[PDB]
Amino acid sequence: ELRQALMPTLEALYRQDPESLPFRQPVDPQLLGIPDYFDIVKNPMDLSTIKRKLDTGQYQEPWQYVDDVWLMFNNAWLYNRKTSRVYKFCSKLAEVFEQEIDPVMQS
Ligand SMILES: CC(=O)N1CCc2[nH]nc(Nc3ccccc3)c2C1
Repeated sequence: ELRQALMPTLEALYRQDPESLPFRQPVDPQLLGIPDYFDIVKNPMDLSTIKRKLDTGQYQEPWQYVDDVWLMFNNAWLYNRKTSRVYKFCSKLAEVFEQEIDPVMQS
């Protein structure tokens, strides 16, 4: 529905390699060895969760989807250092999103 207008913006994020790679599944702190992650990031989000919410009709307005996208970005800028790989990958996704979402959010 509105799913149809938003889906391409989400595909644009997925298509970034390798920059989407830290963002494809939920952060798995046990596996990565980062036990402080849930102390810092109170509300985790990732592409796989946004894609499920999108497919199951959980975004009723466009701002709800944009909110989860930026929750994913803001979480990563918070947790990771400015000098870090994952922080820089997040910056690239945010550039790509700005480009894709703007004309969609006009139409
Ligand atoms: C998104 C985020 O804030 N993560 C916590 C730190 C971190 N370190 N490494 C990752 N995940 C990752 C990095 C490169 C490739 C695949 C997964 C992550 C995920």
